[PDB]
Amino acid sequence: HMARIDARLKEINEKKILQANEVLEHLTRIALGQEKEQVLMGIGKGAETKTHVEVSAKDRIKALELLGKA
Amino acid sequence: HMARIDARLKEINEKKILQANEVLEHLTRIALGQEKEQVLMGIGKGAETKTHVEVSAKDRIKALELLGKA
Amino acid sequence: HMARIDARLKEINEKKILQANEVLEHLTRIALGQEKEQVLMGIGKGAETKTHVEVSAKDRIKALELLGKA
Amino acid sequence: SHMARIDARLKEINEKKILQANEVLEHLTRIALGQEKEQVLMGIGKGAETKTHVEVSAKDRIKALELLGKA
Amino acid sequence: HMARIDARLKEINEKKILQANEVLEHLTRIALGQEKEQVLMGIGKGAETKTHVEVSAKDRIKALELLGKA
Amino acid sequence: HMARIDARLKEINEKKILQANEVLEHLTRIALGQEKEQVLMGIGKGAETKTHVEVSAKDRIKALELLGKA
Amino acid sequence: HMARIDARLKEINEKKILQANEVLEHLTRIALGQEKEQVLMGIGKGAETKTHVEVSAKDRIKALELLGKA
Amino acid sequence: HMARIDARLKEINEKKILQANEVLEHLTRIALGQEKEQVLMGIGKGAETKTHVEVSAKDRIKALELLGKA
Amino acid sequence: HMARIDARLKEINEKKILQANEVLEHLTRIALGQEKEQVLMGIGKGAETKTHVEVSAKDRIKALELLGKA
Amino acid sequence: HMARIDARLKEINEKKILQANEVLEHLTRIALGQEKEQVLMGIGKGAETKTHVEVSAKDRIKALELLGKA
Repeated sequence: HMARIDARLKEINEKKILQANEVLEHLTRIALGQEKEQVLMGIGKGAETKTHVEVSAKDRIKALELLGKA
Repeated sequence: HMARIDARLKEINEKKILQANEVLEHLTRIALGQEKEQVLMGIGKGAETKTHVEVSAKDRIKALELLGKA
Repeated sequence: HMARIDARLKEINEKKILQANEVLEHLTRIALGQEKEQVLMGIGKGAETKTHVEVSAKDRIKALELLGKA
Repeated sequence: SHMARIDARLKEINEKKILQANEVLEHLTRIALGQEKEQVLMGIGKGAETKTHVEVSAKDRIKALELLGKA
Repeated sequence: HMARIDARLKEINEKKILQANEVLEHLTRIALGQEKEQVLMGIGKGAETKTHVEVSAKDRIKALELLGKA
Repeated sequence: HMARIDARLKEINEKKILQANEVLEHLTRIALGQEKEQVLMGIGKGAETKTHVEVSAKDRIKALELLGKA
Repeated sequence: HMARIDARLKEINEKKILQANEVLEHLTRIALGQEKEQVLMGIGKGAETKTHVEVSAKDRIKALELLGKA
Repeated sequence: HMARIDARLKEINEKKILQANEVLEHLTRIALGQEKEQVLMGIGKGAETKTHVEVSAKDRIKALELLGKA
Repeated sequence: HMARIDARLKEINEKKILQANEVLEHLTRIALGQEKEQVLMGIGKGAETKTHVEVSAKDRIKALELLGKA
Repeated sequence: HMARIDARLKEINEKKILQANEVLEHLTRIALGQEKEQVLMGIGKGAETKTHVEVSAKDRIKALELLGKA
């Protein structure tokens, strides 16, 4: 199991650590279909380019499962 | 073991956190075949375009499993 | 584990949440071979089109496993 | 993390069909005995494909057998 | 876990339900290398045909593992 | 877990069921590199033919793991 | 289970060992969409080049899951 | 779990069953990089031939893990 | 579970065995994005060459998970 | 679980069985980036050749995990 760090210590950490409520906010954005991911897309003859697509249903369902357990 | 956050705290959170009942609404839309996902589709010679398809049966069945356990 | 929501609360929810019996009806349709999924099919030279095919045996067997446990 | 169990009397009077335990095992048995088919895409040349039916694979028959062996 | 149904009830069922001994007979045929599966085989230029091949080693070893546990 | 059947009942079964010792004999043949599996091999331009190859190391190691636990 | 080393011993170690709070800072950067990974991208006719793409949604969701458990 | 058969019965079995110590000898040969597996190798234009390659690092590491647990 | 060898015996072993703290140092290098792996990269028409790429995000996240657990 | 064989019996075995300390030495070589594996590399038009590449990061991380648990 992951080491649990006091939420007061996460808050005063100079570099950002997400709190429990912020984890759920980010999972919520994914679950609501508001996020994108960068993937490689073919443009002809083996060549590819970077593009952004909506987060897949399998990843939204994983986010929903985690939200349902929280 | 996701941290469990009080539903009253989710409600007063400035940014949206999905509540338990809203998780089940979203899983229900998926299970009923009402949702789409964005995928890459070939259009010739290796080139692809973004398009929307129905959520696959494997993902609907995962939604149904989660609804059956809730 | 998924939060369990009272079936009375699912019923009065404004937006649809599937009840336990409705989960089993949808799994049953899959298991009986009555459902389809949308997939990409090649039509020549890398081009593809959307089409509907029967739900695969692996997904029917997963539906049957869930019905056997419910 | 277990499926809600519904009384078999309630399944029977449900308006829409819910498979009973014995009917689940009948459908797994058909698969296990090699009597079922699935629809797949088959190449017909140069990237073109067509829909066709093939026998259920051995991996899926073995999964049906495993489930029948546990029931 | 799968519901267990009385073997007397399986026997009187009009449609065939495999009994525990019959499951082990079918696994045994697979394990002994007596079974085939239908697969798609290339015949040139992306065209395919249906053919029968022996059940793979990975599937025989799964059958053997199950027989070893039964 | 798989239902474990009395070795006297396996013996009286009309059709053959592998006994515990016969399972370990077949696993041993695989582990010792004595078995083959049928696979599809390319012969040019997308065409394929059936041929026999030695059982892979991953499958031999699985056989060895099972023998080590028996 | 991984051997647990005293955080005082990690601190005086000559070579860097990440402390608990630093693990969470790195997971947070991933979860917030601030990190990249190096992958191979096609540039034509089977040739490829190295490029940087955003960390995928599946890996962000794993970082979020771990942060939710810490 | 696999049925455990008396090592005296393995020994008097007409056909060979590997004993515990022989399982570890075979795993050891794999771990030490002394074994090969047969694979299909391309020789041009989709044609392939059978050849032998060293057992992969993933399979050696699995052998090492099993030896470490025995 | 892996056989546990006394850390004093690991230290006097003629050939190197990594101690717990050294395992964590190496996981840390990975997690901090300091390591590379050798992969095959296409250079045209099916030919490939060996090159070094950064360790992927999935492997960094595994390192971070292990560090977070101990 | 693998049968546990007395280290005194491994030592007097005529054929080599790796002892616990020798398992850890081999895992250590892998973890330190000192080992190679044989793979197939394309040389043009579908033809391939055998070559040696560094063990991948995923396999190093598995070796490090195992060393961390020993």
